[PDB]
Amino acid sequence: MIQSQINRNIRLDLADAILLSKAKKDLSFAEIADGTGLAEAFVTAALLGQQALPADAARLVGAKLDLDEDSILLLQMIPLRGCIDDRIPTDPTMYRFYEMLQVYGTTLKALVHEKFGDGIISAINFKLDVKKVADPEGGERAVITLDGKYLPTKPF
Amino acid sequence: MIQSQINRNIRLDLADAILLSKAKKDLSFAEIADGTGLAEAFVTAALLGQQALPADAARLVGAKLDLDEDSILLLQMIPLRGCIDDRIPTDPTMYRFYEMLQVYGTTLKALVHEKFGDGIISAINFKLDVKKVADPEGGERAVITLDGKYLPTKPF
Amino acid sequence: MIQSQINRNIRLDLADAILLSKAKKDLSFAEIADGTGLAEAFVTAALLGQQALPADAARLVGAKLDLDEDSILLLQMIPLRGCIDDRIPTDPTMYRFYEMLQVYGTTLKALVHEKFGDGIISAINFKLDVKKVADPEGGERAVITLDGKYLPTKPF
Amino acid sequence: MIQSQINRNIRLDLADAILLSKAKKDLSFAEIADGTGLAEAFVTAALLGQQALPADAARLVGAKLDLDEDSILLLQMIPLRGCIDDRIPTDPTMYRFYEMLQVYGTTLKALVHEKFGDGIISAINFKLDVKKVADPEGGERAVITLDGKYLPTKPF
Amino acid sequence: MIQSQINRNIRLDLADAILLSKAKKDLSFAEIADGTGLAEAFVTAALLGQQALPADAARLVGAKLDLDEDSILLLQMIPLRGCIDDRIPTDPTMYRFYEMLQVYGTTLKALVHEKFGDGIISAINFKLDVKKVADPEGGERAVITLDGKYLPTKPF
Amino acid sequence: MIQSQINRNIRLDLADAILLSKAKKDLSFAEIADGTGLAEAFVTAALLGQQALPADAARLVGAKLDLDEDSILLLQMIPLRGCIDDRIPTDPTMYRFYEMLQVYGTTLKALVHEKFGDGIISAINFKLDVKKVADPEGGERAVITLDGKYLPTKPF
Amino acid sequence: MIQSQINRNIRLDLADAILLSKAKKDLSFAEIADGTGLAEAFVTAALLGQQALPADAARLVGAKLDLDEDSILLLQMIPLRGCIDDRIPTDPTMYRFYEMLQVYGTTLKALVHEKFGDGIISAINFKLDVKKVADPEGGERAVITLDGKYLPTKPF
Amino acid sequence: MIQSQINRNIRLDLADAILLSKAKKDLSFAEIADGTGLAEAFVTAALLGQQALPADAARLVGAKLDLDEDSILLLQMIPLRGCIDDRIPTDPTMYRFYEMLQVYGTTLKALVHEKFGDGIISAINFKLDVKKVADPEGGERAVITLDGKYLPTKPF
Amino acid sequence: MIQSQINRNIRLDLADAILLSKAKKDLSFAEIADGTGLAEAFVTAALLGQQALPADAARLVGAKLDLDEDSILLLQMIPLRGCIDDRIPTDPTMYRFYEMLQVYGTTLKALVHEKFGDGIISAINFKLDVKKVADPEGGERAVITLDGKYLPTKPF
Amino acid sequence: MIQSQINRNIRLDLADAILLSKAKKDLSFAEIADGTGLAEAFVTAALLGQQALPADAARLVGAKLDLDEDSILLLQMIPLRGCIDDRIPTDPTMYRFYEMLQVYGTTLKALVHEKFGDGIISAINFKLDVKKVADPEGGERAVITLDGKYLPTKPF
Ligand SMILES: [Cl-]
Ligand SMILES: [Cl-]
Ligand SMILES: [Cl-]
Ligand SMILES: [Cl-]
Ligand SMILES: [Cl-]
Ligand SMILES: [Cl-]
Ligand SMILES: [Cl-]
Ligand SMILES: [Cl-]
Ligand SMILES: [Cl-]
Ligand SMILES: [Cl-]
Repeated sequence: MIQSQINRNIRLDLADAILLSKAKKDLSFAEIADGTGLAEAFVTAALLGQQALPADAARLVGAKLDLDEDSILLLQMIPLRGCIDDRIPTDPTMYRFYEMLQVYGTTLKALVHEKFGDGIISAINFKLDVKKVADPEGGERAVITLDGKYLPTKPF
Repeated sequence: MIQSQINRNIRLDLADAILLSKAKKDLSFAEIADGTGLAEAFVTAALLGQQALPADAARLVGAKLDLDEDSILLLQMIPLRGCIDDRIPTDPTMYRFYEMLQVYGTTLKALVHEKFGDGIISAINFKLDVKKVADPEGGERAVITLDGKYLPTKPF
Repeated sequence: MIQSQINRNIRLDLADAILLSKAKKDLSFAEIADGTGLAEAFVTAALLGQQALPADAARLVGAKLDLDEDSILLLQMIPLRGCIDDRIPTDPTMYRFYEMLQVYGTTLKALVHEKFGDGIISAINFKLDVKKVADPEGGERAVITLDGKYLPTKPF
Repeated sequence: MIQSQINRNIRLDLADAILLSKAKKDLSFAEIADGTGLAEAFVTAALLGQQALPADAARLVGAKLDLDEDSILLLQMIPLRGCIDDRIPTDPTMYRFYEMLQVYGTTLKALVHEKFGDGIISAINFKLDVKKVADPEGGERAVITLDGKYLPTKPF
Repeated sequence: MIQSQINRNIRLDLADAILLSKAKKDLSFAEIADGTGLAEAFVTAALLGQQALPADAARLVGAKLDLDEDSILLLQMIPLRGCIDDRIPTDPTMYRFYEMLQVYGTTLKALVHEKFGDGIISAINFKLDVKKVADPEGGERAVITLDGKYLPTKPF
Repeated sequence: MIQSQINRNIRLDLADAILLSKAKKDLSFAEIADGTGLAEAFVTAALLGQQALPADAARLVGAKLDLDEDSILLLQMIPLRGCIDDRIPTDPTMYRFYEMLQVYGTTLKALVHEKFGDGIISAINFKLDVKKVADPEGGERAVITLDGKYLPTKPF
Repeated sequence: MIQSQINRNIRLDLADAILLSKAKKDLSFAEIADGTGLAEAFVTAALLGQQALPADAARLVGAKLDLDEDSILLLQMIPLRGCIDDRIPTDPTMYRFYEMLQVYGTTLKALVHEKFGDGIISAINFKLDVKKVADPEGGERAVITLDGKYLPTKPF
Repeated sequence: MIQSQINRNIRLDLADAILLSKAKKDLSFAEIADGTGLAEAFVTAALLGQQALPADAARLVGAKLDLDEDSILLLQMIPLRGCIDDRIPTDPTMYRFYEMLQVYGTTLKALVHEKFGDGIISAINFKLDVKKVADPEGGERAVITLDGKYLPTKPF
Repeated sequence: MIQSQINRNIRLDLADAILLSKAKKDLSFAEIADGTGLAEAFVTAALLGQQALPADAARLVGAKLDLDEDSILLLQMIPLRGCIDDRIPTDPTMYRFYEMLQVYGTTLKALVHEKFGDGIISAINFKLDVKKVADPEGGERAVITLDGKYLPTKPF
Repeated sequence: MIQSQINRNIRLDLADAILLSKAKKDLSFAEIADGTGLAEAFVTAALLGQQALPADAARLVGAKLDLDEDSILLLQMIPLRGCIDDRIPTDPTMYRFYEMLQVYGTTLKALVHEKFGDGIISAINFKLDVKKVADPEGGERAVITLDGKYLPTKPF
């Protein structure tokens, strides 16, 4: 039977415990996800409180991080999502994604409406991934791909 | 000489006027950007007050929308950026991008640090684009690509 | 070509003018929507700045309300949605719906997860209606039906 | 003698303990409410800190979840209601109900005044329920019924 | 047909015009409400944007204040209520009533639940009045009576 | 010597302990205040952290609730007042008193200035009480009396 | 008959026009108050929207500043007080008195309770003045004296 | 070597421990500060987390209150100042000082600029004291003296 | 006689008018400040509403921007300072200086107390400047120098 | 493998423990950074939770502060940055840097665009230092140098 949380602090506290175990073992997110059959972004988001693992994955990652049974159970609960402490991020890495919305949010709305129509690009029928690509001018770039279904607003 | 603004309401009120003129002419953002040499996302963001157009582009779009000389001049001023009325969007279309940040912000941080290092993905050396494609299960998806330079945080 | 707005106050000022015209004519929202083919909640929401009308419906309601051509065109533009002035309503009628969320929001989350699974009930593939019924104990009751598609959250 | 609470954290802490017991026992909210004579939405809201259980229901659910005597007494206290952590939900499932108010809140106002008159639809002489319905286009929909008494505002 | 507003600034702008007319004419609220059949607190609240007047009272107050026909019409519309500019009052007179809630709000909750039960004292089925009483230690006291219907919360 | 607090959470923690003791003993606030010579609204407010009890009343209530000597001392300290968690109540019972201010707060200002003059009705030279009265139409009403000294604002 | 305001912006806009006129005439607050019989702090506060002037003073300062009849009338209304734009001042000169409260607020509470007892120092039966004194180490000091009645909180 | 703090909660927790000790010993702030050669407002503010005591004063108060060595050391640390829990006080005693700013803040600004010039009255080169004196009309008044250095703002 | 403002919108509206004049004339801030005898950062801040100009500088810049006589007088008024629209900047250029304080604010505090002692680095006995320096790894850097007097906090 | 945090409180609690260790040892920040090869501002920021230390510097500062292994490991984790408790500082020393932004933030924007172009000065390719110098008028000054790379915003 599905089980769900109503207070994010329980899963976020567990995420802090998971990160200390991870660092003591000198593990990467890529190696924790490897073998689960699940994408690294999904498994990472679950460890950080924002997705629920299926039971087999929760046991797999639980063994790798030496978690106890209550923590393996908690990773399978549907979370009360929301990773930002107080609405706007303070951390510079996270903030730049907020700034992208402050600069391009109205452009994203306008172009979605022109290409698709009235309605939204979903954050639920949705996936994202992060890739590193060489910059031809030197250094490295991240290409982050947001891929969401269009859901139309029609008249009723 | 470069010229800059300190109150966003001047360019946002210009954007409202632009959009009325666009609608009376039954124009698209794609056709407005046609012939400028510049990407639709960048041009549209300038119309909506979030970027500056080079003089030639400003004249080109200004002839298409029948703008007066002060409006063409304002399009070339560096803006006081920030398109969200009050920190969190109310509009559903814009809000889903904010929800992507509430659900995957910490994951984006974690995977950026693992793949690149300490530091940021820039929102300045940065480009974005929106493509429409079919969904293999039916309907349509948006693939939005955020492409920013990695800038490292190093000890000093 | 679809056209969209980025500042809610244009459509909200139109809504105030619509209301004054409506009052001078002693019109009801039911009679305004009559003839359009569209549900009274959807037409009323467009008048109040939260939906877009198709052209024929815009022209029809525009004739009933004596609207000018710029107003008719504005009702066809996709709005920057968000009807609450500052996040939490002050008006008692609207505030009771917010209070329903404060009392039952976590119960709605828990029972949506038990009945459907992880994911959301959509606010976009969605219809609402308000029906007046008799209260068998005396008086009248509103039965407000929120009818949204279940969109699952699945691992990837 | 009726007893009441003044700080929500006592019952919300109890709610987190209840959810952990429920998960360990792999119980559903439907099974917890069975035998009580009360609707699942009501009993679930009480477990989550937003309603008071009558003594016999408190003892029933208490035995199912192996709660101690103080927890069984706290479920009978009238709560300090308010389930949303900080005014606007961050959780997607909960946020969509908030977005329904941002899009349709003024329309609910307008139609309540047209159909009933000045006043409110109560959140106190009130009930809700959640039903699952097949969608004809594929998938499932939730039909969430809000059913409140009209209470008039009259001159004095 | 009943008519309702969705932005409070229309009626609050009206209230400022009413106050200027009232001051130029050197009228009291008591004299304005005289002849309407309605309590001074209700008529005053309507002038200040927070209640609707029946048409005969709107016409009577409109004559006294030399209002125009659109303003007499606006006074009959059901308002978007909420008189405090930004949630907590700044004005000392208004603030003391907010302070009474900061000091005694939990006591009011507790004594309402003990004397009546679970539920609320209504702000809709509700009257208030302000009376001036001599203080036996010297000076004057205000006795403000809040008189609301008890509406119970019961299981379903 | 008089002693005063600066962190509300000490007294609010004590309040929660008091309410648990009170519920275990099945006591009423009227019976706790019986024998103190003090009004039930004042005594209840002290229990809930918003007033100080004189030492004899603190020992009297402490006997009835079986409080330890540290708790009886704490009830005599002058509190850091403010019972609302975060400015606006979430609880429906408390909220309706806030809604009375949002509806009538400008009316109370205007009528206090008309009846008394510039200045305020005190919240310190002040008493409140709650009475239950039958409603002639059926049911029960609360009559809450707010009785405050008028303090004038004069030029100097 | 006393007249009062509900929107501070009318008197704050008046204040801006008063200050322009004062600057064009190169007047000081001291000379505007000289001759009224009223303290400079009280007259200045009225000009700035935070007190009401008696009619003779309003005519005197209105002649000095060349105000029109509507402005002289507005100066006599009881204001909706609160001079800070958005709760915390941005201006450095004002902010330092807020910082006094952040550093010493609990000390003021503690010393008021020690010296006087439970209750408050009034902001209504209250005067302030500002004096310039030489600093013996060099330069100048402002001695600002806040002089308020103690009003006791007593049990009832 | 001077030592500083970055989290106010350490010293505010000390303050709560100090006030419990003080109350158990039935001590006054006047007596705590006696012998220290420092003003009672300065010593009190250090106890409550808002100033640092020189080492001899720390030792001497620590003796009176029986503090442990981590607490006598902590009193000498430079605090992270800010005594108001959440920007605006809820306690009535503290709030009246905030209300003095809401009423007279712009008057204080205007009179400081006229009497001294552009710049500030310092909150750092600053002393405050509270005196109790009789009111000539009966009762008692607080005379609170804010004495700060003028620091000019001049061009560069 | 010195003159001061109390609402920032008068000077910020002026700044917008100055900026439009500047752009029409294609002037730089360096050239506007030329001839004034004042630093470019000071003069620019005055044009943007955050400092006052002496009369000869105001007349000089006024002639270069073709300002009217009331504008030239406004530039001499002491401003109600505070350039950030709503506490945290949205503009990326401005936000990076805020992010410096989120990352280094507690380090600034720590190192100021270490090197100087308890007290502050002034923002009034203060100057800043911006210099462009080549980066040896390519490109350019800004060296922004904040230079403030240390003002100690001493016991009294 | 690089490791990162997502909740600032883990490193901020570590900072508080580091500060108590430092105070017991009578250590300076300059002494703690000595021998690390890293600037005191960077090492002090790491101790306070806002930067990561390389492993050899972590071990070195850990030896000086008697830190346990988990604490040395936590200092090497990439932090969730953000040192201000709630957006605007309360502490006077911190606040003056914020005030520098409220007074000069728009001037910094204007001058960066004039000297460099559209774009930002980086807070990531960035160094800061604090230097104490004599004030030639008497006393001491801090010279705080902010040195960041200019990153241009160009059309795409
Ligand atoms: Cl979605
Ligand atoms: Cl960036
Ligand atoms: Cl949705
Ligand atoms: Cl209700
Ligand atoms: Cl109600
Ligand atoms: Cl009072
Ligand atoms: Cl008062
Ligand atoms: Cl200062
Ligand atoms: Cl300063
Ligand atoms: Cl940056």
